[PDB]
Amino acid sequence: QECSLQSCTQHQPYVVDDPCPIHFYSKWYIRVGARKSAPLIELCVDEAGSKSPIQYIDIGNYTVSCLPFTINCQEPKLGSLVVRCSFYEDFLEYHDVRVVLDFI
Amino acid sequence: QECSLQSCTQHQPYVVDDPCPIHFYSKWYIRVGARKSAPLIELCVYTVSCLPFTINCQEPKLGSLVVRCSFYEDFLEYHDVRVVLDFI
Ligand code: NA
Ligand code: NA
Ligand code: NA
Ligand code: NA
Repeated sequence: QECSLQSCTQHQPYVVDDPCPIHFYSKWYIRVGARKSAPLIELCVDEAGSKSPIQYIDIGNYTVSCLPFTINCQEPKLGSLVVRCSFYEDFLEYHDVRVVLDFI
Repeated sequence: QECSLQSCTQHQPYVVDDPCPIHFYSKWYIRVGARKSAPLIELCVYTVSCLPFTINCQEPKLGSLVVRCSFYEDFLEYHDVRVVLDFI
């Protein structure tokens, strides 16, 4: 279980520091209620060869961009922010990192 | 800046894993709010037991569990670790 502690100014945009190896793959999620037996919601979806923030689940004014992943600095009300890291597009083997924010 | 991710069943007792290096002293706090500079309320001096430190598995409503780690007993040179809970 790994944990990335980052700092930003609450309610201003923040480009999240990618805790995954940068030349490989990552996918950003919210884990509902930070409960591992609850759903894992992808924050970004592919539309036209590009990633854009999900629109079919309402998580408010949280995700600003998916290129690169940028949030409005806040803890998401819905749950925890989790990134899944993988060397491979198939994502069959991976590890997760939870990202937590101190407000500056 | 460091956080420790741990897992427990929400609202049931959890013996917290030491987030400090072996041999280091540890003191436990609830942080008042969400800023790094915020004052801390020391525990033991939500809490199920103080030996070993055992909590009711939950995020405190005031703020995060923080552990202060210090090699020397005088706690002059220290580092704090925020404990973050995933719920099972
Ligand atoms: Na990285
Ligand atoms: Na969180
Ligand atoms: Na997969
Ligand atoms: Na630290």
